[PDB]
Amino acid sequence: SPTINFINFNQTGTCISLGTSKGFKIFNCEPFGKFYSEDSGGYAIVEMLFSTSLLALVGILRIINTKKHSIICEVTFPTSILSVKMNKSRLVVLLQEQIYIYDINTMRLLHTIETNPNPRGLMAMSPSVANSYLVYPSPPKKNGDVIVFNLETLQPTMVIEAHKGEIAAMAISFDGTLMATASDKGTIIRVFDIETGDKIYQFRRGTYATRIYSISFSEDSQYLAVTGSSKTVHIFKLGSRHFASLKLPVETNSHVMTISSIGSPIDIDTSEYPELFEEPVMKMVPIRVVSSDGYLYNFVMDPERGGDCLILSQYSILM
Amino acid sequence: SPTINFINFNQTGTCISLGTSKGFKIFNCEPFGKFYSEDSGGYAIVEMLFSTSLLALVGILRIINTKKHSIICEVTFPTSILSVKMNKSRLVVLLQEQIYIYDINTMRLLHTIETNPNPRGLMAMSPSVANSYLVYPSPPKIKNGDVIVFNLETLQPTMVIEAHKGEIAAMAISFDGTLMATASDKGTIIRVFDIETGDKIYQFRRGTYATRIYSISFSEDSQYLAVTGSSKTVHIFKLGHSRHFASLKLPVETNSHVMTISSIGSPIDIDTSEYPELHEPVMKMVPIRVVSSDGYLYNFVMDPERGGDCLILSQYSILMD
Amino acid sequence: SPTINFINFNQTGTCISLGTSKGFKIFNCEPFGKFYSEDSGGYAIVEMLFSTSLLALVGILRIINTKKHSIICEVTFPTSILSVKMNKSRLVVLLQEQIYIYDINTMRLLHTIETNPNPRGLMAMSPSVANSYLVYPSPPKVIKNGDVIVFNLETLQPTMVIEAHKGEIAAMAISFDGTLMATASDKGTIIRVFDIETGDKIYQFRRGTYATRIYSISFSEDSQYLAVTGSSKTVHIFKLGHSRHFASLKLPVETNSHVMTISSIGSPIDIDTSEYPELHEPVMKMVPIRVVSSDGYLYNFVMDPERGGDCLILSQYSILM
Amino acid sequence: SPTINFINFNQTGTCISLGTSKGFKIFNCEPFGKFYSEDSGGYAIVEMLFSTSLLALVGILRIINTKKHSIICEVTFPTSILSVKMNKSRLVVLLQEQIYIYDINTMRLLHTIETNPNPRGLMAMSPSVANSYLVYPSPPKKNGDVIVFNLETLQPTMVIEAHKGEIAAMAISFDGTLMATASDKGTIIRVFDIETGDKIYQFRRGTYATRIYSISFSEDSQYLAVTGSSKTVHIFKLGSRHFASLKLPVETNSHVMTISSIGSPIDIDTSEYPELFEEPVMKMVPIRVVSSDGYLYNFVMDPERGGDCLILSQYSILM
Repeated sequence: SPTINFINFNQTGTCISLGTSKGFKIFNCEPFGKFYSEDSGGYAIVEMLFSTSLLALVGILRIINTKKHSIICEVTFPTSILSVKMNKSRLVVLLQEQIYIYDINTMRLLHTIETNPNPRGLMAMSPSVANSYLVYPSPPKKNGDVIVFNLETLQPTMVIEAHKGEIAAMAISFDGTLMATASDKGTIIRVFDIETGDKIYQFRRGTYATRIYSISFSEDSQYLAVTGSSKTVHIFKLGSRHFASLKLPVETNSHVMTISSIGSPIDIDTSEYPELFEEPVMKMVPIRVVSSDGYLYNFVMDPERGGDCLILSQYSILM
Repeated sequence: SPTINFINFNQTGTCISLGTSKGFKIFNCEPFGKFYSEDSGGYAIVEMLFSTSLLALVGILRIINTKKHSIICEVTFPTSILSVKMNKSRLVVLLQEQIYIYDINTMRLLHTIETNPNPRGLMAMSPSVANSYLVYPSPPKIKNGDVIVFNLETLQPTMVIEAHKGEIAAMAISFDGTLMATASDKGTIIRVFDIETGDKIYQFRRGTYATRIYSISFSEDSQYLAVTGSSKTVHIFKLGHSRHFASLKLPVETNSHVMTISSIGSPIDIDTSEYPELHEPVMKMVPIRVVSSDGYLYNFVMDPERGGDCLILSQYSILMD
Repeated sequence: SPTINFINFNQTGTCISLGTSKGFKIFNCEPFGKFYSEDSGGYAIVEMLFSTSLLALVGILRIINTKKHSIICEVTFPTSILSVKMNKSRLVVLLQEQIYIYDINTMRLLHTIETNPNPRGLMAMSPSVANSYLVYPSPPKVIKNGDVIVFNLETLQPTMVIEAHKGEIAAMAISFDGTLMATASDKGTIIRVFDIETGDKIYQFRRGTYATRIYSISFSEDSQYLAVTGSSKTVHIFKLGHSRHFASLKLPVETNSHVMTISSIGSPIDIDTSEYPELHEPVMKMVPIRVVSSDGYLYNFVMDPERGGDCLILSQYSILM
Repeated sequence: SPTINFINFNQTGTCISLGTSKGFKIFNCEPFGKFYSEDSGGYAIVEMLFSTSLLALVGILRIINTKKHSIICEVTFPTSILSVKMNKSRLVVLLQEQIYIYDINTMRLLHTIETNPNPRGLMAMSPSVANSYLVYPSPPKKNGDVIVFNLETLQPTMVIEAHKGEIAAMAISFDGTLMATASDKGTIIRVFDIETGDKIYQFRRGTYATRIYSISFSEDSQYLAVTGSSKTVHIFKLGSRHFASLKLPVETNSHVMTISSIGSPIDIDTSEYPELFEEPVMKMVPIRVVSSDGYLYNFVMDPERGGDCLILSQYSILM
């Protein structure tokens, strides 16, 4: 079982992108299966578009098409690549102190932003081309300043004073309307309107010092998912206190990094699961949590009650 | 330590077959020892009969007699072999969409079944010639968990079992060919059907959340049924008649990403003086042997009355020695 | 992931110093962060004062101010340095057979002590100027092997000789105010704490069940608890509010057993029981414990001062990442 | 902590030779301390004489002197070296199908024995020059036949039908008078007299299938210790049922191979250990068990009561 180096969903949360020290793999979420794999070598970042057989490979930057098994182009950077995100219009590569913006169609360079250092490789992109924005932190060389950069016209739009301390995680909704950020102490969540900059929502989490790792919106932006180092995942409703919580089984490895993504509500069959969770079918919002130890976890929450969420399944990546 | 690709007991559970990336090995169970080995190359499938020095080897089909060190015959197929099972009467080869049946004696081809694709290479075959039966899944081209009961003696299907709503994940047949147990890909419900009539006899619930199942195996006396899954835990269901009767927990050090196959042996006498079971000097303990894909063997004991969590006595290594 | 050769807290326990084979790093504890780092070379001793941007760096002795990025001084020694400690008044450098004491401000040499060889580089420094004491072991030169010398840094004259243990001393620790001293023999079975001004042994603790090595000892800020870590991969807490260890810290099973582990005890803080099912008032004070190991991980625990017992683990970071 | 590859006592049981994937180490037993170490490379076989600064090095054969830091000689063999043993007069190298015998002084080759294949690299050699005997199994090409070879005159002396099954472990006492064997069943231990060949003692062990790994004689030959895969070590008295037993603590790793060596009886201080085992001092026979995980253990047995033995210390090798 080779060690993995990168794990991430796609822009819709219906796939798993995973790259090991020996190769990379592409999974699925509801009809679980191994769509693709190559045992080429160590891969540090494997990012995928909205399916469409498009991938970006970063060695432990190359763009490949898995259907045609060809290589579109290769680009080098003076420093190590820290993060890559994509939408249907723009390609952005983030480095230690520079942000590169590319046209996803032509591959031509469009603009380069000189930013203050980002050791954590933090950026967030709106995946919809209707409101194509880019947000990145602006530390002073006034700590949690986030630069709302408009990729459509290649000009910044406004600067938001998000938090007094360092920003830990940022995410943009699917429609590109809202932005959410979390401070380095990981106790307060702030959600901003990217158009005006007003603070709309504030959430409490992490009663003790548990750092926040990842934040993700649902497809309809109804729910917000935050994963930290406490092996517990909180759910906040964008309709204060958390709405629902996820408790991973204790037997799991604790030396893991966990991300999450919330999908559209689906129907689950009671007869399939006799012991737990026992109306043949109920509407339950699916939550998918993948950890670096190589396991995909599926949880479901009742849209009215909330509370601690059951685990329907636990599948094994890398096998 | 070479990577191993295949582990299977014999049809009686008294031997161990195994295949590495460099060759294959054959062990024994009660007087543990390495009967045979061969450093040829990558072996994917190593199947053995009831001892008798007959082997089937599939590289990563050739049948070899190990006592004579000779080759009986070699059979080629258009596609890769996914499973091979034997009894003392018939030889069965499964491809992803085709099933081949051979006579073990004369080795002439007897039948061929064109089946819907089986990417998992699932099968269950009765090892006794008195009740020689073959069962394989029949997915459509909700009618997903249909299993075809095929009689090997006359080479004709007998009945169609509407086993499960979803795809079948694992299937096994008792030693006498009387019963069959299947499980869906969710691994939450274990069902047992009588192959003679087709009526469902037993239905067991396994675990709480849906997790993958690796293999199912009956006892030699058909008293208990063993299931192994991704939970790093092995459950035992008592068929003397729901919830599992007794469960097997591997040591916490064991890697969780390991394939595990198990087998249940006949009850034998153990000394309670040496082992503080927590007392008569000796009581009959049912032995269970569990081998993992990392290369270790585990010996447990089960109390037919008490059941519960089973104590572990010893542990070996199958790689090296 | 480069190998790390040295980890220690500051004299207050709110910071982290660390030395790799490629450089050194400085962290923080409550609002966790990386204050400083340089990829200069191999570092074996990285000791810091009470913040104040003052460091002692020994290659695999140089005093560097991290805020100014300048060099206060550079001093050489005939042999390799084994330990360095500071308070806001004095600086101590220990070689295998010699002890050098420097004034922290003027940096001129004040005293030199010729001691019997200490290959283990063991000392203990009181961080308060009111009770500035240094203690070092004095074994006979080749039963009375565990003799330790209580040395006063203020007047540069020894005060008394303590017959600590029968065997060689393995670890020493002085409380924040310089009132108490704790010692550990090479067998690690008995922990003894002495009152430095009077010399009487106040408390005696039994550690574990069998003899095993001890890595380090450290007091709490308020001298309420004493923390010892040993090769059994278990950390014990002894309550000095007054035998058997009061509370025990069990690291996760997946952790390597061959890890140097140092710990520290912080002041009690308010934690929300709604988030953490301790097993209930919304908030209760729980003493936080930070345990950093040589593999490069930090572990946060909480102890209930009344209940004590086995401690729950809240979170785990990863130093060097 | 680099993985170790080889553990062995010296011919007297007062020293520890250990080989890592990075180098080799030489420990001591009663004043436990690190005598020597070298970070040269992987070593698979490290054998030491009765102190005397003599070592045998086999790569993962070189004879080196640790005090002079020089090499005595280097000899190669057609096949991989399986085992090496020494006394004060002879040097023995065993391959799969051959046994090489050397004069430890002149380094000249003396004799070569053609044997049936021994994949386990099994032997037993008498450490005393007065009765210098060598034994090695002789399987057919009648399974447990062992050839008693006289190293003094370089001629075999007698053949004993030890066991009906394959031989698993052999050991010879310090004075070279007695011999011990164990079959692959691990249930029967038989002790032979080399002079005559008669079966002297027979001991019962291993009620279930636990293979026997190593057998060792005490210095006075009063006790015989056998170690298996069951995490338990039994003690037999050469004055049926085992005399005493060693139970390692449960928290230890189970993927361990333990060897043992019983030393001369010594006195222990009861005051040093208040928490366990509570006369100021009493005579107790020390037993040393080192495992492949890197831990050394010291047990003590009361020569009259026997029974389960207490554990005094657990020191961490390799650290």
